[PDB]
Amino acid sequence: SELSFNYPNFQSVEDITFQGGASPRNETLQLTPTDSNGIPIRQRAGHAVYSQPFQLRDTSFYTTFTFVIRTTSNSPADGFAIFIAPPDFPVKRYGGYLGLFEPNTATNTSANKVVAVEFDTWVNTEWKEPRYRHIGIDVNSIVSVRVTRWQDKDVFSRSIATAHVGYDGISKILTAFVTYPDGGNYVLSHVVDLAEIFPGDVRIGFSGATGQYETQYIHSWSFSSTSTN
Amino acid sequence: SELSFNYPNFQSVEDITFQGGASPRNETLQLTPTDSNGIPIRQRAGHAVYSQPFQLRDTSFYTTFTFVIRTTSNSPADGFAIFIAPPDFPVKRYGGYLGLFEPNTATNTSANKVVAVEFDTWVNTEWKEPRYRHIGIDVNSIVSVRVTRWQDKDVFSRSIATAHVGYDGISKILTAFVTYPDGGNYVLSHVVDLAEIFPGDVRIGFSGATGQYETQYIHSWSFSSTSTN
Ligand SMILES: CC(=O)N[C@@H]1[C@@H](O)[C@@H](O)[C@@H](CO)O[C@@H]1O
Ligand SMILES: CC(=O)N[C@@H]1[C@@H](O)[C@@H](O)[C@@H](CO)O[C@H]1O
Ligand SMILES: [Ca+2]
Ligand SMILES: [Ca+2]
Ligand SMILES: [Ca+2]
Ligand SMILES: [Ca+2]
Repeated sequence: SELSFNYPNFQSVEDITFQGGASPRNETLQLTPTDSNGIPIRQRAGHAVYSQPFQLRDTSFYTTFTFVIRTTSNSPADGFAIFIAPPDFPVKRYGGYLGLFEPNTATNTSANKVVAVEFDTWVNTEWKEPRYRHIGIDVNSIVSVRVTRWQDKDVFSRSIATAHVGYDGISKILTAFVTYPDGGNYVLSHVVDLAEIFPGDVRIGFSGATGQYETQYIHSWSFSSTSTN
Repeated sequence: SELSFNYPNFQSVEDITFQGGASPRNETLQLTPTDSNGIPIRQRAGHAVYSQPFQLRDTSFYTTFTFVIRTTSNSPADGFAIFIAPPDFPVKRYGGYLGLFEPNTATNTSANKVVAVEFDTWVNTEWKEPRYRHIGIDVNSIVSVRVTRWQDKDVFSRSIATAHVGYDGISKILTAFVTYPDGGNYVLSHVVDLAEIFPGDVRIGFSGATGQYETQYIHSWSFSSTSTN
């Protein structure tokens, strides 16, 4: 279906739903909470989602957002993701599950209905993933289907970074481009039929989780979808 | 192989190779020439290409540029493309061939070695293309393999638009995202093994052609390529 929205900053959160530990702070979406001294709270997850559902049948889409990861140590955890899921999709487990999965079913593709691009600051040995920080595409599992190294220089830059995520509904390809100013650029593409996974309604949004020594902030976000008929 | 470059504008055109009717103008790359009255010169093609060749084996890349199409009537032609080809690729035919193909072989995939994302302002009936203006991915042929409608409101906007083109060397997928400020967004992705098409060196750059009543300008451009080992 056709849907467009645009938040050049989050001085407005008019259409945004906040769940779990996520909140509007400093004209951004703050995905996980901080205490009254500004310290990241461990073992929390939160979602900030566009409130209105849409459909993916015969649809392409483009979305872009800017974000900052603020770390207070060289061992931050756990990262955040942009995700698509059904509209009743709740905030799930904190830690390495990134608020997107339940421990009992995290790697079971038949038990999950969620597609995400993840920015993973913490190397987990509880399931298969790279030995370094990484950006990944996730289809129904915490074990990414396509993954690439995320350079520490970019991770710790404190820069406002940009992501572009698009879906070509004809070729059934999900793509992410991630860029840092005067820094690294990242490209991941993966063939996945989103309409098959999601034959009804979906909502798009962000999920972050701790972990430790890390807060994740979205600073802007826009989106457009169009019919491929 | 690994190559990066960055032109925040074209105050300098050092390491750009120009051919045909393309030249440096007012801190831009002007793809096709204008006459002493400022009027687009009909039936001209030009290339502006980065000078340093690179290799595609086990390589991913990201490129972005901004551009303007200047039309002087409601019947502009022909458009421009970003393209990859061997480094001795010459300027080819003007008009709907976009500077990229010769008439006798333009639709014969075995007779060409060029891949492009094209911005096509002129619907040609001399071969198969859509009945409206369109953005396309071309693989060895002027008949695009993937095409999407390009809205006339964007075409004629006179805005500074942005393109992002990426290649995922693991999945072998070329993707374009094109964006207009308060305008349309476009997404195309296609599977193509660029290292198989181009076993040796290649350059990346632009090709524009007239046509009539149109000049194409590139205002900024950056590129990075990284190994997939
Ligand atoms: C499985 C799991 O969530 N593991 C988490 C890991 O993701 C990270 O948050 C870590 C920081 O001390 O704490 C746990 O080990
Ligand atoms: C095959 C070919 O190039 N056809 C051109 C067309 O692309 C456009 O330039 C037009 C402008 O009037 O003239 C036609 O002759
Ligand atoms: Ca991961
Ligand atoms: Ca992890
Ligand atoms: Ca065309
Ligand atoms: Ca044409």
